[PDB]
Amino acid sequence: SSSVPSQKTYQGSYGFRLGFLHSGTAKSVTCTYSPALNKMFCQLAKTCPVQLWVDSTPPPGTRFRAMAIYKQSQHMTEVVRRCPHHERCSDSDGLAPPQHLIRVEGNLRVEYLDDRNTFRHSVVVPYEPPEVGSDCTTIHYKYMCYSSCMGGMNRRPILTIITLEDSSGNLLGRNSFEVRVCACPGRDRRTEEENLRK
Ligand SMILES: [Zn+2]
Repeated sequence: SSSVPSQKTYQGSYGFRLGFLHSGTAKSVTCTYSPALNKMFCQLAKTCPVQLWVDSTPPPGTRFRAMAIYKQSQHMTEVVRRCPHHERCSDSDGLAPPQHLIRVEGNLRVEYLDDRNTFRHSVVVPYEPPEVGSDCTTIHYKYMCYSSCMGGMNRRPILTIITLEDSSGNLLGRNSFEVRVCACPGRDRRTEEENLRK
């Protein structure tokens, strides 16, 4: 009955792990992952390719669910949404509800959810065995507000929780990374990593 999703990492019996493309901190980068911070820095409405690995083949009807929650304990109970300004700007792809922060592009079987008890949003894609050539699943997520959007995230850090789930939504595995949606991911990531050392 807790409406706050757990965030504990749990690679599960199928060996569910996340992978991230290797990027640098060039000021023009649209998406960059810091392994030190386990934190994704990206621009607004720009694609972030996240790798989903499973060591053992999961049961049929398995899915990957992505959901954002506030990282700070004091804001955890608060549903992460898009700010009102962006909600009404009419930029849906005709499938993503305008309030949803996290979208998926490049997947034919995306579904968007507004939980009927928790009011939390998520976006789901099916698991499918990787191709002859391919080794993992790559989903291209997009974040549709800045971290700093007033009436929205309000400068609050968020986590993206990706769970491996059966079709009914039972937990098979869980992984997470921090996300900052900002205008200059490259600089911001260099900045946060530098504060790490010095
Ligand atoms: Zn916004």
